[PDB]
Amino acid sequence: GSAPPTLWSRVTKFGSGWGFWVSPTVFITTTHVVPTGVKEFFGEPLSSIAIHQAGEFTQFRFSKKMRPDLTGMVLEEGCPEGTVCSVLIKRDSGELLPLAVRMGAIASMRIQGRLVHGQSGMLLGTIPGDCGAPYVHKRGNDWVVCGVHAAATKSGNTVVCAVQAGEGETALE
Amino acid sequence: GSAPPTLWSRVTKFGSGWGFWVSPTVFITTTHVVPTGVKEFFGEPLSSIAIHQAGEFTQFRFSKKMRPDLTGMVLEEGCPEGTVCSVLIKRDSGELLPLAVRMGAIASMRIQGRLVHGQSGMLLGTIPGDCGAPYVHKRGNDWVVCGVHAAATKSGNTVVCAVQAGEGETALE
Ligand code: NA
Ligand code: NA
Repeated sequence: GSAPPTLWSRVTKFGSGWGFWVSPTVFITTTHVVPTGVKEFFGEPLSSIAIHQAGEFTQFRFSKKMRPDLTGMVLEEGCPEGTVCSVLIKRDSGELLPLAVRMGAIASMRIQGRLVHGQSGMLLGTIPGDCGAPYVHKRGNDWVVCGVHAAATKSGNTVVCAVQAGEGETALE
Repeated sequence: GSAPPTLWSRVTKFGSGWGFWVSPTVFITTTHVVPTGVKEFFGEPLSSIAIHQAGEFTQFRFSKKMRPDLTGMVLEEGCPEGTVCSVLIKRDSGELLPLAVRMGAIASMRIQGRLVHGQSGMLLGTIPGDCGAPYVHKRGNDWVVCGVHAAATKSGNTVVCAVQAGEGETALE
């Protein structure tokens, strides 16, 4: 039931937050934590990276294997209503803080003046430096990632992860 | 635990949907079901009504008692994460269909091109003619209303009620 060390090892300091290695070549993070004005990520020049961004979701596909130690894992666009996920929060000190969250609706929501395609959930807290941490859940014997931490209410108990673009009938559109 | 007949009696056919008597003078409904081009509601000329509208939430305060048989009850701006509500759906045939829903985040969400301030929830379905039906929950021995039905996902299991305007620290802003 608990996230294994290898899964934690995918959570990586990045910009003003974190991101997550989905596979040896694919890294996801929250758009607002991506460093501005740089010419490279992880030592790779931007022209060698396929950079996809939609709202608060960012995905990099590097041309070379950056984490060849990892298997690929499944990235999905959010998860069903009511799914219990874990937000794999690393702190700068090194502390690991997995937070349980029961997920709600996928929607495009106005957050601080911007429209954000994401999924809200209820914590069962986060701090601003936690953005980019992955929302994961276990499916059978494997873990699935379905979002990256993007926002929280000032109370704390509501959180939002950014999710990949895509329409579908289970989401509010 | 079940909604009493008097509570159901507050649910009232209105426009292309329904609305709800909060008190003898106050009626709430969903903005998009309000009839267009009319000069009166419930026989009262518009100038005798205080009509408040914010997004998909509409409130009328009539100058005279329209339902003097009713007590006032509490209207709140949505409810806490995880609250189980009941959507008091009447159908045109007369059927009553209370639907249980576990509520999620209060947010401003894009729905069919419009921004809607509301609260999403998971059904524990609705049809388009159900808009305006109240979302209620029981608090002690009394019932509280906290939204009016506004939208549902094409799957059905996610619903949205419009809620009153107002900012606060438990909502996504
Ligand atoms: Na939080
Ligand atoms: Na429904």
